[PDB]
Amino acid sequence: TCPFYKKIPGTGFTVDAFQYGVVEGCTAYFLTHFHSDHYAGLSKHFTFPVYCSEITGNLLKNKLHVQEQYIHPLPLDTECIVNGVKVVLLDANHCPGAVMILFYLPNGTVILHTGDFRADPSMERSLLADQKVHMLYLDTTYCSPEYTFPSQQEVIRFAINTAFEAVTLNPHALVVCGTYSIGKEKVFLAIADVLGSKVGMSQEKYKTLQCLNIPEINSLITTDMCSSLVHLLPMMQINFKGLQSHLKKCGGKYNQILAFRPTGWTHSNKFTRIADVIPQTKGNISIYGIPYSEHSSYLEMKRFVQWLKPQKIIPTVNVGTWKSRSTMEKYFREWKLEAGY
Ligand code: NI
Repeated sequence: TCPFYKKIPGTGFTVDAFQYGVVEGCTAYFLTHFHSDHYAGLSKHFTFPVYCSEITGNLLKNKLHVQEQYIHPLPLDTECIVNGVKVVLLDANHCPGAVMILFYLPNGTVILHTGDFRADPSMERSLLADQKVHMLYLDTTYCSPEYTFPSQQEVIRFAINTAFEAVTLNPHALVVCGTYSIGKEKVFLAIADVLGSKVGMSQEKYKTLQCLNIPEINSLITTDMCSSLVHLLPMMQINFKGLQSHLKKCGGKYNQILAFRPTGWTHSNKFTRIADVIPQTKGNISIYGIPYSEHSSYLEMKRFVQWLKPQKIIPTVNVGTWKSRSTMEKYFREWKLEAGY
């Protein structure tokens, strides 16, 4: 049955709640982004109204075959009326098409649901600046002070410099990047741009990327693997066995692989700077784990919440254990006492 933290009080609405069958009293299902833990349950047989971004709606129609008549895409940064309630979609700084949702309830309560997000000071100047928020449904994925990670810009600088150096030393090296969902496209696109190559990939992955409104995409991606020296593979194939096998398939065009796994956080973060990251190597294969996150660090999350000053916080992640819940509630209280709200 649907958990309370997916239900918006005072409305007929749910958020990211497609795996529970017909939710009692739900008149409109919102979807914040196209990640499987959130869309799980949608298909061509879904016949209730789904409200989402334009990019999310392209993915629903083309990948899951949801019928057009039930997809209701909304423009960002625009006040819209849904079943008599004003809503606004805001950029979540997560993956392409990902949104946060502002609900303006009929009684005067204002609720922000962040979906999945990577908090940024740029958010302090959207439509959030303009009114008070009473309740915050918060992405608490990395809600503990051990979770530090560098900026996305520092991580992409490291990746570009590492790839450009390796291929300039050896023009017969192949670069491989792992993927299993949308998100993190900058990693493989930035590396292909520095190398003067397109990114090669499966037809299924090319189809997914063509749903994303990324400018000049026909210019950066391809299904012709033979013409590309940057290849995208499933994340599960980014290991020495999977990569050895891939290199066999390239028919002696290449004699070395440099591969990237963009993880979120890993405990090499608590000790090591980005500058200092080293690969795992076996023979002619090297694998870099790079801390490219599309979720808030602890300090980013803290700053956003101390800026917004909500009256009540409802965590949406890590809610399944009493130790996690108690930990998070203790940090929320600290933040409120330190800031004075
Ligand atoms: Ni997500």
